[PDB]
Amino acid sequence: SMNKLYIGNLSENAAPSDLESIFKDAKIPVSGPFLVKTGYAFVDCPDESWALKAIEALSGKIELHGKPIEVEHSVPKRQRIRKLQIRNIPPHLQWEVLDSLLVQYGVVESCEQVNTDSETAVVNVTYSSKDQARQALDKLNGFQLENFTLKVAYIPDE
Amino acid sequence: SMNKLYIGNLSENAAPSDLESIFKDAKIPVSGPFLVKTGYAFVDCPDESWALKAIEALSGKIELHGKPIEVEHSVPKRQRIRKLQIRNIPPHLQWEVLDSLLVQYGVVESCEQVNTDSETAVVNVTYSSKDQARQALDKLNGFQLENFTLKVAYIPDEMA
Repeated sequence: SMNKLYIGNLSENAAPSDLESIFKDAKIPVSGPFLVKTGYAFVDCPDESWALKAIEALSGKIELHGKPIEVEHSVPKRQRIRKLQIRNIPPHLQWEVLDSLLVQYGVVESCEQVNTDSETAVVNVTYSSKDQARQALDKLNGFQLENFTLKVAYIPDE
Repeated sequence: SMNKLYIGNLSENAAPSDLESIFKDAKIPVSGPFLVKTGYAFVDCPDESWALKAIEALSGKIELHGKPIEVEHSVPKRQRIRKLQIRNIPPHLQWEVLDSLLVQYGVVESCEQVNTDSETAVVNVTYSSKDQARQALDKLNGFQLENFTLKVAYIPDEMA
């Protein structure tokens, strides 16, 4: 389920062909069509490694019609519960440091490093409850750590 | 013709009587005998609409000897060219939404709605060329739209 992308911050005249070229430029394969709504869209990638590569390569970095696009894991609202992904973690950050930040918002039920060839690290975090993950997302998303800006977003909970 | 069925994922024990009772229970007539090969079978329905009903009622929904059977239009490989059937379209989908998906893969020479007793829609699509249909099938089969999983398979392109 970690294969599906949400594309946000699209202008009203964004077309599938715009998104096709953006993914082609970044050399990201998609396994289905771009479904475009009004201001946002969905596309699937062949696996979670490609979809993470899309997120890392595109979200906040590529502009379409003057607007930086958002590319995020697609998560239905009912599946935004305890699980988060953290991106842009400084390359050699001691896990002791990350833990000291995570536990300020709850008990970390689960934490797993996600393999990636980018300079920076990625980890999935399951907090013990919905309220903990929500506070952690509010406090860690955008948090500046050693001139890196943490990117924190929901991933599908069950 | 589009009343010929391919039945796949059969056990090696499957007999015609197994398939007779399956179609009988699902209230689907056949116009000839079941021809059981090795892990798959062929059979004809009286017309296209019974063949479609077989696909929607039976495919992936009925198990025989522990495996779910698969039911699809029988299309020889040489007849898999420009034409696709799309099933399980969400009932109220704006046709412009479906079209915006279809055109990502080529030029749609024609699109026809198929009658169905299902609440979901079914269309037969003809792309300009074989590579466009093959791309559309690979990218649209299993594609999830408004909580429905599109089902896309070939239909005979006998003329091309």
